[PDB]
Amino acid sequence: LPKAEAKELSAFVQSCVEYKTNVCFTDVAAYESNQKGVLSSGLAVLVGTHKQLRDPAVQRLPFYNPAVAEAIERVKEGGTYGVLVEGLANAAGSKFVRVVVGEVPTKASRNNCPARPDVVTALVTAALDEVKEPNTTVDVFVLSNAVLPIAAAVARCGKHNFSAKDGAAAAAYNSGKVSRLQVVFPEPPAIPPKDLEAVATSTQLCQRLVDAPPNLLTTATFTEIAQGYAKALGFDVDVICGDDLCERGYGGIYSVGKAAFEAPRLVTLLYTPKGTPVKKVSLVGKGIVYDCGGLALKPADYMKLMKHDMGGAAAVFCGFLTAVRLQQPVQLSCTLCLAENAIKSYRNDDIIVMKSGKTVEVINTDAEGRIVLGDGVFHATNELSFTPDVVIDMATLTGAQGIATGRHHAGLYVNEEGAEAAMLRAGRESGETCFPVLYCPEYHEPEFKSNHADMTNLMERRDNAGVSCAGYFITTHLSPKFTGAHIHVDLAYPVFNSNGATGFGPALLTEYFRKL
Amino acid sequence: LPKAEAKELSAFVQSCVEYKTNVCFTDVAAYESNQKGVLSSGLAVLVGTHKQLRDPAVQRLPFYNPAVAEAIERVKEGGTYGVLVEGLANAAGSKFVRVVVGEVPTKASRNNCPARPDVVTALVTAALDEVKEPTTVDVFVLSNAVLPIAAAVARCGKHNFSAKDGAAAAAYNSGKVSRLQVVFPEPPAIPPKDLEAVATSTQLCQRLVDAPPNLLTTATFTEIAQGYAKALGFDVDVICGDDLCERGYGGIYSVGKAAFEAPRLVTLLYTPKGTPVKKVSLVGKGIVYDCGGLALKPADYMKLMKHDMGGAAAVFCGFLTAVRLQQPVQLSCTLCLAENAISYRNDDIIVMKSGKTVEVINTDAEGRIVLGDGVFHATNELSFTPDVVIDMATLTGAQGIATGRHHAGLYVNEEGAEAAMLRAGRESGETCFPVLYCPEYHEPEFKSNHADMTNLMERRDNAGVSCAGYFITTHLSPKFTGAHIHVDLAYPVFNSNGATGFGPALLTEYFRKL
Amino acid sequence: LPKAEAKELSAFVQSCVEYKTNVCFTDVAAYESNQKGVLSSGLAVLVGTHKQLRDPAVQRLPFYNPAVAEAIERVKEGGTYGVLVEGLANAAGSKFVRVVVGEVPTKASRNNCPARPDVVTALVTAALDEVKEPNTTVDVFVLSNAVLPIAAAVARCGKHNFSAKDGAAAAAYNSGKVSRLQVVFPEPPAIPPKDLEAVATSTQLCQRLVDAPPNLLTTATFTEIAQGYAKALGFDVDVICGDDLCERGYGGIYSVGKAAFEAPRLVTLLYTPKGTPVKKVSLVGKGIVYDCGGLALKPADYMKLMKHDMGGAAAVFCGFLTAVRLQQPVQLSCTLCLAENAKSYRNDDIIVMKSGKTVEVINTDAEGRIVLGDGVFHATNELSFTPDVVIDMATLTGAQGIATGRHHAGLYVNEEGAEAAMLRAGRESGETCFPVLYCPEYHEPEFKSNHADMTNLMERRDNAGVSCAGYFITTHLSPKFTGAHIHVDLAYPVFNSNGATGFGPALLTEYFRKL
Amino acid sequence: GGAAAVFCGFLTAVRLQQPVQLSCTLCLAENAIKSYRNDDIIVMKSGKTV
Ligand SMILES: [Mn+2]
Ligand SMILES: [Mn+2]
Ligand SMILES: [Mn+2]
Ligand SMILES: [Mn+2]
Ligand SMILES: [Mn+2]
Ligand code: NA
Ligand code: NA
Repeated sequence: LPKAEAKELSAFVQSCVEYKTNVCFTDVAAYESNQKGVLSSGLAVLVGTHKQLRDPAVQRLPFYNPAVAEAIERVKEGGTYGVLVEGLANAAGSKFVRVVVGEVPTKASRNNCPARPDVVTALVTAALDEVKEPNTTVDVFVLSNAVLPIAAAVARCGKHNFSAKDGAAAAAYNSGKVSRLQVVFPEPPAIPPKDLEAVATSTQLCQRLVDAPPNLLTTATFTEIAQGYAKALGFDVDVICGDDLCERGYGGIYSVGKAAFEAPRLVTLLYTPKGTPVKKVSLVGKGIVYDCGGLALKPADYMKLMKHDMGGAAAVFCGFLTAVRLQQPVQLSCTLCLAENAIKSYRNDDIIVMKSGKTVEVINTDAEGRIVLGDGVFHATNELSFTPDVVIDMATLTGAQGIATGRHHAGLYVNEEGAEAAMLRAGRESGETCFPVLYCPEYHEPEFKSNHADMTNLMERRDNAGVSCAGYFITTHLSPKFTGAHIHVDLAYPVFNSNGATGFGPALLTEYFRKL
Repeated sequence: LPKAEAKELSAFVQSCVEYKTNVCFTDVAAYESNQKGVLSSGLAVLVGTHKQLRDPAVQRLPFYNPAVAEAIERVKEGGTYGVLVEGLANAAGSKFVRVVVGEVPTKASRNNCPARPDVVTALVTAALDEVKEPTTVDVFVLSNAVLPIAAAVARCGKHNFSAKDGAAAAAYNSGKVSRLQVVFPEPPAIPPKDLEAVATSTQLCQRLVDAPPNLLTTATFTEIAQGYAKALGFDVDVICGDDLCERGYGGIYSVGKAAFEAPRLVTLLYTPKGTPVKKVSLVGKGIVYDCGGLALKPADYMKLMKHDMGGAAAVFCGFLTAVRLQQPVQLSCTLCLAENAISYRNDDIIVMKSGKTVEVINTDAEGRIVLGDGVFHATNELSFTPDVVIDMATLTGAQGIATGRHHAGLYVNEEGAEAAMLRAGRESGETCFPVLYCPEYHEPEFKSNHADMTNLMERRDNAGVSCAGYFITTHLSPKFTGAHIHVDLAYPVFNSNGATGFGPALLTEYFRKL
Repeated sequence: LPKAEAKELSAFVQSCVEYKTNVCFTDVAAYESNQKGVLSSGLAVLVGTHKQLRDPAVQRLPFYNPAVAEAIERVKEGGTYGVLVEGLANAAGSKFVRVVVGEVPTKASRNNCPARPDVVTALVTAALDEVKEPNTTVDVFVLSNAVLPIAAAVARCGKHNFSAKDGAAAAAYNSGKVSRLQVVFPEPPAIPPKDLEAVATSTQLCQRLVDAPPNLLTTATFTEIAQGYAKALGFDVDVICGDDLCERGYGGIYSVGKAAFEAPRLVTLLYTPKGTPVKKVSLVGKGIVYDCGGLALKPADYMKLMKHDMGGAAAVFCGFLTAVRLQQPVQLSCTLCLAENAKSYRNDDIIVMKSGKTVEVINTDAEGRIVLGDGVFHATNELSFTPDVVIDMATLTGAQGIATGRHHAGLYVNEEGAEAAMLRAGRESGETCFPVLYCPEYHEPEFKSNHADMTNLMERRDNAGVSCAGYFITTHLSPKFTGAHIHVDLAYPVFNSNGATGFGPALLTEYFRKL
Repeated sequence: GGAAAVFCGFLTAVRLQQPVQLSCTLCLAENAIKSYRNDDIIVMKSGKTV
């Protein structure tokens, strides 16, 4: 590459490797003792349910006055209402302090998170529009004690840490428009503040990785980022790259990424805790650049979904980091299936020899993301120093996921009922919600029928459980060594919203591991 | 209107009202006692799993010989293998007796019926190709799952509805359909007469859905409903034409006001003897020439339009089975019947019976509009208030993408009622799978500038099956606070050979466990 | 026609005929002397530019305090910033009064209104979201003196008077969510408050007509509404209806509307002022129900645009009403081309237009310009006078949005003088326009037909789409007519995300004022 | 085009008095008014169903 590009990519790698969260955590009493009632800046936020906002505990808060009381009355459900308070002592020394009240709904269905962190994100995002200075800290008083989903929700909200606006490209694409946020819980949090910072950091790193454009986050830079963390946090990293993938039988990931300027890479990270592990889990993530397609939606729609194609790789990677930082008692592998699908007719009707030994007929070159997951899955369940009890693969795979489970619920295709319930619980507890997709291999297998290969890479009929079939394809490349629960997570839509990446995935994994 | 057309419709109405099944049920012991070794015809079918076929009880069957044993060893999983038995005694007097062996798979997921009735149907269909004189064919099933097998055999082979080879003159009744005698290993847990009733309702549903829209119209459906009401002795209420407008049913009225035949809200009522175990209301979509959406291409919806009566046919035949078996459930069945015929009505704001207003941003999606009126009717205008409201419809193309060709999508507000219906699907073979229930996220998709709601979700890729179901739930009566079960059966209602008769058996099995 | 629908339609007709604006107008000095520092309710709005908000006069306003001064400092350009004032006197008896400051940008191009009423509407729309009770009066303090565009802008904003939400259907689709608005100018207004009320009423009446669905605003009901205003305001009405259109030679409008349940109608309204008219002007409006189509956009796009296809007829109708109410010195006719169109049917038909020229119908979707052909000939050949200017307004093409955008109506006009006049009317009224290419030499060949005088649609869509649609209409002008013809394509400016904008009437009003 | 060609060919045979016994059947109908009559089964004059 040119010297200017190489310098830029190195700077971007460093910004991801050294990324630290803007969010910190505390509780009302500690805040009272540490900050002596003085607000951090000229902006404060109060978020809670209709009931919680009227609790007497609110009246004892430092910023409370009759004006704030009226704001609580005038605010709409799922909306904000801002009021000024003159002569309220703050660190910035502002003559006024803006207090914004946000009402969270209590309505929540049996498939959602009761604390409704989706609305908490929206409320705080709206409130941060009234931020004055870029160097200030905003106190976010939350009236809920669900520390994990709120930690993720606040990490998710506001201006994104990734930005190319207003000369931020000269500062390694670190946004200067992000405000520091201090979340203040009522009670001391059940999960320690430092652990919550780690969760918040992973949500925002995941967001950065998915927001980053494909000319910054490439197969090479992602690999370098993974290697950077391995050195810093002290975990093992293994990289099977380029022609070595072909030599060693990884025909799927090789075939998909062989046309690119940068070689395809199967990067596997290993974490083994001190003492006896509670479970042995393997993570596999789809991280294919310029790769998004299918038959369920129009071609123009898949170009919009291509924007967030690293969502799977980012989710498993950041979930892995949190496990290492929290020192969770789980033996963990994380395999990043990284390739750049460069240069429609090319590779069409190719027959590839997968690492599993099974042959795949490429009937559609747009659907070359489940192929790399096939190699990733076999590698995890066959080629590692341990055999996992559970395999979790995450990928922004199908447009059918949106039609099936929607914008907020990732699709779960899983072989065992118990594993499904566990992950569903983790979604409701974390706020990164999921919903099951049809598991029935008898009806999925015939859709991949091939005249000359063992299978095709795409279902014949699009209207026959679209999410499920993509999941099934991946399961056919599981190793016979594996006898445990396979969880396929299709997160094509939950990985983003109108403002960009959401950092969906890592907190779901963190909560899943806590209950193992 | 013409005499020739009017006479044809009357003959078709009689064929559906007087429909009798071609299937009967018995067991191996009762079979040997009544027939004493003589087979009913020159064709016999043996269907079972790999283990079941090698059971010692198989070699003690009338038709068994060394050739049949070789069939059991040569047959492939999910395939058939035929052999002749020379000089075998049979009532038809055939020189040979063809024995077709079919192997059923044992593999079945936690969302599928363990007996795999889908393959049973496929096996028996392939075996009936070698029929000589379309004669009663003996089908020996090695499974004891009587209810799903009853439905499985009822839907297999040649369909009773036909317009081939001069069948139009004989009220579209097929002469190619062979009689079938299913022989279970042991005496069935459900009476043979009850199994026959389930088979009949499956085939009547098949007949109604197979029937083209120029035979099964809004008028002929109601006449068929009135026929069974007179025969079986149950009440029937019909709100027809402009009476729907005056009485506030703007949804179903607006949809069918353009048609030659008027729209009809046909409510049937069945109350059993004594205390009913539950009060259940059925609501079915029966709109003629009405199929559309945004998830699939326009050409795809034209193919799905052929089976638009599936929702109405499913609830109607399930109601009939409950009356014939005398199931202890207070039952109502509202048929939302209309013909969407003749840009028209685009951006119309109609006042629904619930009082809520609907902006028609898409005229193709008007199936959920009539269901809204039917749902409010069942939950507000009946003499009783139901505990469970079940609506069934061939509603969305998104259903196929979500749950597939074999599983009806379930959008239901209570977890208990969902698990019940899912169990009913696995027990009966007419399988289902749940679709996301989350009204918080479905409501914003129907936002409207001038009306209370639109009739179609703004974004196509945000739980399409769920949203279409949510719309219907907004028109539930405030009086109702029980379980609502929306069943999207757009795809399971048909296959390559036509209608499946999906729905009735699922309801029956659901009613049996209440 | 069932009795339920008949009663519904009659109730809707009355609601349009008897419509009264929620807005009234006054000024600071008059407001003080009549209300004495007691606000009308618990919400007040302050809308002005950065400079205007920092004018010394702002400190002297009744609601001003250091919290409001801070709101002026923190608010963003084009945004709002709300603050509570405790114990401020107000007639609603609210313990706190909410003051919402909104900043209007000064940036305005040579083709836009300097007052930026587009933002004013948005600011006041945002401010009204924080309303507690709907049955109150909100004081709206504007720091601008451009009274006409502000009047139209404020009439435009907030909840629409038409609604079918929450039982509004039982009250003739009159919204119960609309708040009364008292606009308070700095100086006494150059245009009388009652005249501004009339302009506001027309904007909102136009909004109601376009918002109204096609099952309520039909060809019969619009006609009944026009008749109702004729009786009340005292102007003449002529209605050529049904088979009479065919017999009298109006083959265009007849062919388009003959298939429908309700018959097509050519409604013409005449207004003659007292004394010498400054100009004789004829208005023509497209009001075709279920009719929207073309080749420039996808079929799905035209279905969305179809919701506002009464915008042309509504614009001219309400522009006519304002002329009658303000008694503007302009002899005025207003021809409403009304019909219901309800793809293969009538394709390749050759219809004999009222002008005598034959039209081949190559595309059945584009028959809005056909009804305008008859309307334009009627106005220029069949009336008791001969107009000096002919103005036709229609939501005609999707190309209009591609050409001139969502905020500027496309102008196709033969004389540069009448073009410049209408452009000035747009910039002054705020209902902006922009010229589309006038060049008949290059538009004529696109309508070449084998057997008719012309086709109804251009052969090549990428050859000035807005212009060619306008050219088609000019071919059916009477040979008697030798004046200026102004074709206004307002396909997009007639609506926004919230619904109808009521675009059109205020442009006509301001156009007449400078004749 | 089809009905016109057959009709005008007939007229030429009648005017020229060509030595061919000729019948001319014009299948005339106005197709109004896409979903309408979709999946209908019709009994043709031949007795076969379509
Ligand atoms: Mn969203
Ligand atoms: Mn969004
Ligand atoms: Mn199938
Ligand atoms: Mn099939
Ligand atoms: Mn806009
Ligand atoms: Na300050
Ligand atoms: Na009761």
